[PDB]
Amino acid sequence: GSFVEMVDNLRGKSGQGYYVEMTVGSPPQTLNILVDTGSSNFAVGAAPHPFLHRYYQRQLSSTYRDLRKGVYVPYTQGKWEGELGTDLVSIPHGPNVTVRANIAAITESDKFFINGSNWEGILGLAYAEIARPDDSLEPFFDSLVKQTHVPNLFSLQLCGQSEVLASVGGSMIIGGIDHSLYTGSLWYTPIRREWYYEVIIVRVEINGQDLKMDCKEYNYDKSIVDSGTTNLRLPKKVFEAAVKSIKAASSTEKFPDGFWLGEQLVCWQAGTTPWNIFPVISLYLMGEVTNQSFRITILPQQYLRPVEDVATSQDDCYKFAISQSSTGTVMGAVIMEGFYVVFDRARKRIGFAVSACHVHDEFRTAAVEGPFVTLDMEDCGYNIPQTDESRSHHHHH
Ligand SMILES: CC1(C)Cc2ccccc2C(N[C@@H](Cc2ccccc2)C(=O)O)=N1
Ligand SMILES: [Zn+2]
Ligand SMILES: [Zn+2]
Ligand SMILES: [Zn+2]
Repeated sequence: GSFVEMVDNLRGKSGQGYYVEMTVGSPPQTLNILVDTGSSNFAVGAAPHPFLHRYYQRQLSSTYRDLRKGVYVPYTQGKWEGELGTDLVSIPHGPNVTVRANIAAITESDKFFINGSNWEGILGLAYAEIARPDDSLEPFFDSLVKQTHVPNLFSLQLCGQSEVLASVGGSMIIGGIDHSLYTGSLWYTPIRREWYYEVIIVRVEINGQDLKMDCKEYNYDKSIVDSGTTNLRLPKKVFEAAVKSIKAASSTEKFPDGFWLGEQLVCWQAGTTPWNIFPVISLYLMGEVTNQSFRITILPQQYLRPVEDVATSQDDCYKFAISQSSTGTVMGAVIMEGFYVVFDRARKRIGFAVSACHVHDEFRTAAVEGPFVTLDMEDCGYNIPQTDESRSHHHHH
């Protein structure tokens, strides 16, 4: 598993994430596993489901050990639940190691496995703090690093039919950075706290124009990098200011309200989409150096996502892939697809460079540029109100 063996090891469907092959058990059971930087459990379908045709069969694994502990994970509209255990785990197209990891065998779920996704489980790559049922279930990547010599880093290159969804590809390089996957400078922003991959946005511009908000609004109540989310999601106030600005720029076109809520497509005749009327968006991330930031600039082709339907086929049609949040900013596939993203856990930082699989615009380029210096930079981080539950739990580690 040299970095050439890991290049191109991701597949997916537009809008249903990216997955990597993993094996579980002995003899090895091969499954397609969602790459999820927004969660911290390794959980696999482990019983029949109408939208799965394989699943982890614990009883066929001579190396499985039951942990005799359930786990139940609610989502906004779905859930998964299941039984904890440990087993041997390998990534066939990753580092040439086998590790004993925790595995949540999903016994029941609701609105979790979707018709046609092709993944059978999820690999939560974020930190122990957000693992369920608690921060004592070691996440996979922590086990990998503790048990082998793989460096404490991984990087993701997420690269951007008349009925069915577009096929996508990408690379997850485990333990390193492959310089063939990016061009230009690699810029790093600090990991603020090690729970989500949390970062701090200091400034936001839409077509070069500053939104002029209190910068804490940008990170209210956090900002995170999440391969498990499709859209760029923005806190309410920031989302309203952004929509106002993109509307202004594109006001040659009056779209319905449902378009701006992502609930309706807008279409132009084939090949005619006026890309020039939709503005670029720049997020400026706090730099490694005090008073410095750098920006990542996304093109309209990243945040307006094509969708082919049956009646709409003389036409190119698009969904607005920026949406309102009440749980802070989420830099999802919409942001990550422009970029090679380095999750440098050893150095508590995340790097961005322009990806080699570039998203194309006629006259503009998605970009990563810096530094930009601020006289008296000042703190853009939000401090989430400390609940009595968080406050009482003891962490004897
Ligand atoms: C799967 C995951 C990580 C967690 C989840 C759980 C339940 C419903 C939707 C989602 C969800 N929604 C994503 C969309 C998506 C991404 C990757 C695969 C499938 C859908 C989102 O809400 O942006 N993401
Ligand atoms: Zn394979
Ligand atoms: Zn105690
Ligand atoms: Zn703890």
